[PDB]
Amino acid sequence: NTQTVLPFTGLNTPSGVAVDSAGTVYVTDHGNNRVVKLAAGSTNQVTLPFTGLNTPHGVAVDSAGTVYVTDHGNNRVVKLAAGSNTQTVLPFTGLNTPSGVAVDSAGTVYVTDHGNNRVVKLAAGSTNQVTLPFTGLNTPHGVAVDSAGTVYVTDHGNNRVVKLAAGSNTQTVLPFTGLNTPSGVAVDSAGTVYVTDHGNNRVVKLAAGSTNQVTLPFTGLNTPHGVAVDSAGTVYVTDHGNNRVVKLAA
Repeated sequence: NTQTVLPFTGLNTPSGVAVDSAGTVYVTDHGNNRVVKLAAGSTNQVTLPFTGLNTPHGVAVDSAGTVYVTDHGNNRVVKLAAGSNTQTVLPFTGLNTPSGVAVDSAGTVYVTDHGNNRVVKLAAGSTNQVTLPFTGLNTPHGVAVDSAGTVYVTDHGNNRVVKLAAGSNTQTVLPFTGLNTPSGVAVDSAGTVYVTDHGNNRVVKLAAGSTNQVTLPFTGLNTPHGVAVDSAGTVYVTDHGNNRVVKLAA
């Protein structure tokens, strides 16, 4: 497998990445306070009509094409419906430097509240978030949620990835090894967990139930941040230090 560089333009310290069922790739262009997307096979990205973003971080996309962005510098999460003119601010409360965002098939939105060492979630239509019962998080970054509702969090400050099954009150630490300031996390339909090992300029993955991660053969990454995986198993990474997004087919 040989990586390719997606034809985004003018990115500056890009952060979050997401990919939808149609292969459209969404990128939080953090350094330009904007979110851009690229249709499968296109060479022309388009800017989503969010407004007033300030150092945004994570991005997620639901099955309806609604786009959710962690507006990190403003301590809020904003969303934009597919083909919508105006964003709305989700009614999270007390966020501090929030980072990762994820959304499940039921429309529940999950946010890594990095500055408060916690992960919170909001049911669709609710105005009261709830805190997930993780413990001992330290500057957590990425969040992902699988089809079974299991929540995966990059516990960045502790160089580990932790997970919490839906309805469970006891997290487990996944058996990754040698991580350094890990950032993005993603999970595919087979339960494989992908982690951007930012401090080691690499992306690693762990099959469900395995204790041996494998390094994906990306090349030349520089402080990478986000990771996403599509239905075909293609892996997309924000190569943040190089102002580009790279992809690797399975």
